[PDB]
Amino acid sequence: GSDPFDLKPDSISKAITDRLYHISDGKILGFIPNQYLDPESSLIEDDFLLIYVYTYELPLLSAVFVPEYNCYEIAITNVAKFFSKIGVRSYPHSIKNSLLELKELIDNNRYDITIYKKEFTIGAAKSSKWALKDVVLRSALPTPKEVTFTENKFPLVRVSNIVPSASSRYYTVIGLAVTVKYTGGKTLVLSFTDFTANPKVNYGYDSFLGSFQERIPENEHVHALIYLNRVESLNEKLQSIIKMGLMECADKGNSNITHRSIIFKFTVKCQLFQGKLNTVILDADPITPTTPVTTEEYKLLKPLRNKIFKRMPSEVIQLYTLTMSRFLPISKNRMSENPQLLQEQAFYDDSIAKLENQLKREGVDKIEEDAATRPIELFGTRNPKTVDIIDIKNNVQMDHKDIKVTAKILSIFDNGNNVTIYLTRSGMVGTQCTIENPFEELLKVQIWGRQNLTLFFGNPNYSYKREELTACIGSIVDFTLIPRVLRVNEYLYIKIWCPIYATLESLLIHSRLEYDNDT
DNA sequence: ACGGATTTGATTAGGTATGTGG
Repeated sequence: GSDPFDLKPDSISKAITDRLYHISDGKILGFIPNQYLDPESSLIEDDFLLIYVYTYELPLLSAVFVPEYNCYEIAITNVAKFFSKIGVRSYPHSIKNSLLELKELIDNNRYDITIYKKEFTIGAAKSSKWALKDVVLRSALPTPKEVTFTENKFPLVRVSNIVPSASSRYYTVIGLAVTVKYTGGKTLVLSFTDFTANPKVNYGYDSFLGSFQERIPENEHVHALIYLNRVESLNEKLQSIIKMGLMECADKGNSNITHRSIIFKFTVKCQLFQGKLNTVILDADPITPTTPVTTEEYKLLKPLRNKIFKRMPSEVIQLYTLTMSRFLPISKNRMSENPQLLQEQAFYDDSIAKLENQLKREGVDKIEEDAATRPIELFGTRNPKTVDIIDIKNNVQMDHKDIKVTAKILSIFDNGNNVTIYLTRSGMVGTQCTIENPFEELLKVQIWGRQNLTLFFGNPNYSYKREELTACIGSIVDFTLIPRVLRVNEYLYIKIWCPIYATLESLLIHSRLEYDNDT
């Protein structure tokens, strides 16, 4: 029987059926579909979400990666479950937001990924691709020093352990925001609660949770003020979560905003003044199940969320589930039809970062000159070499020159914003076949961009007869290919191959002529 | 930028009902 091998992007011909293999400490570079390639809400179909994963043993050419050489292309077979496990929260309610969430996770985290060989059909051919079995977070952002330093002089505290004096004391409180009020004065009221009581705290104005029937006691409702010059920064941080400002939260005819379950890490200055506990919000950071937190912060955040959910009147939870989901990990459960609180939190704990820091420095414009969407011109290079499929796979670097290859067409696919063509060696019988080594025997070739697809179909409308699209299946064609590039993250690309002078028409008529010659 | 010596400093019921975009 077989012998050990090192897992590698090109090693799928060696993978055992139903064996699980492990990518340790992988960087997910990017994925497809994404905002650059599929603008609009292209519905993410199972098996058609693809991620690209680098491991740090693999070579680094540039910001253009090459699947099957220095990154894995990995099919996601159950998008719902992949999103749920990795920490994406908006699917299916919002494709756009889901992908944006996935971007934030992969840009900041490293993952242990379990993959396996999965059969897929190429017309009447079959081959193998990498599929994702599981994903476990391996490493996360380290605690920023600004957090470590600021909480050293603003220690974490429950409201009940705030001990005020004549002189200012500084603290960090994790709280539910309760009210926003402005009387046009010098400060803005953003009051908050812990459900934790303090004898110097006293604020009963609009002191309720969700509805008037669930009170917040006055010695739990911390009156707190923001200096006017600091409101706009807080406003813009919340706006990054709920796409609207602080004032706009108090929309129900009073100052209470608990129907939105907005949670902040408050950075506060406390001082007794004139008989009262005066609390000043010097900073506030929205805290979300996706916002990373230290373990110590979570000790306070977790019971906070538990009390909000348990004490919130049921009917308000029902009316505002989606709204509160911004901050509360609420889920819809099934046999019972009851919202439930999940335990879900992101925690704090170079090579690729510095490559895209270079690209952020220099032009995306240079690489964008090889975007697959850019109209494909004809005469870039003279005396193009004729080459095998294995040679093409090994080309690897953007030599920027045209290539010729003679290949059998296994299938052709209209994917809407691209045409995909699958090629194998010309010298095999029929198209019913199983390709055990896709790395050496299977080349996929694509056409992207309005101008290129218009030339391919002969129509600005992508109009075609379907039997003319697939007539070239089984024909052997002399292709000319150019390397082009597909954007998979803001500063990360993958390399692909695009055909030149290839039209539905030429492929169609060639196919008929070739049949007639053989017959 | 960066840090502290960090800007000021009020009421206590009860009505109505989202999500931030298909």
